[PDB]
Amino acid sequence: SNKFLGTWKLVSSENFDDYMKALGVGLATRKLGNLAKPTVIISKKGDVITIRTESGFKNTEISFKLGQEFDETTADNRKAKSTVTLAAGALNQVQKWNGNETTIKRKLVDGKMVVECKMASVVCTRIYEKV
Ligand SMILES: CCCCCCCCCCCC[N+](C)(C)[O-]
Repeated sequence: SNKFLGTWKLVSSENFDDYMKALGVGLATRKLGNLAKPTVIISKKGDVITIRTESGFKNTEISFKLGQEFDETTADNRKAKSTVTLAAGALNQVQKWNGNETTIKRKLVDGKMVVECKMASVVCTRIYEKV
């Protein structure tokens, strides 16, 4: 949805270390991931949505159509397959690798994007402010 377009800067994080832990990210990569303060730029060209994530330590970018699975190499270097869908103020991603699955749900809240990330029992919340 065009609702999500813009540039969003991280202003808060809760439980990200434990989230990366649960995904099997190693200590040394985790230390960088916890110092990152990323910017997420969401753009759209026709029906192809691009989410670019920029930081001092790693940049990533995915382009996709809603509801169509796509291959992805993640920031921590998992070779994954993901699908993004749209439901009423939320863009929801399921990301799979091996027999494993994690969810990343981006929800809009008055000028902010609240992102809930879940891997088994671990819940992480990252808040971005439109800028
Ligand atoms: C050669 C560069 C290696 C250093 C990469 C540092 C970035 C680690 C960020 C981990 C992010 C975890 N993830 C994908 C779930 O968001």
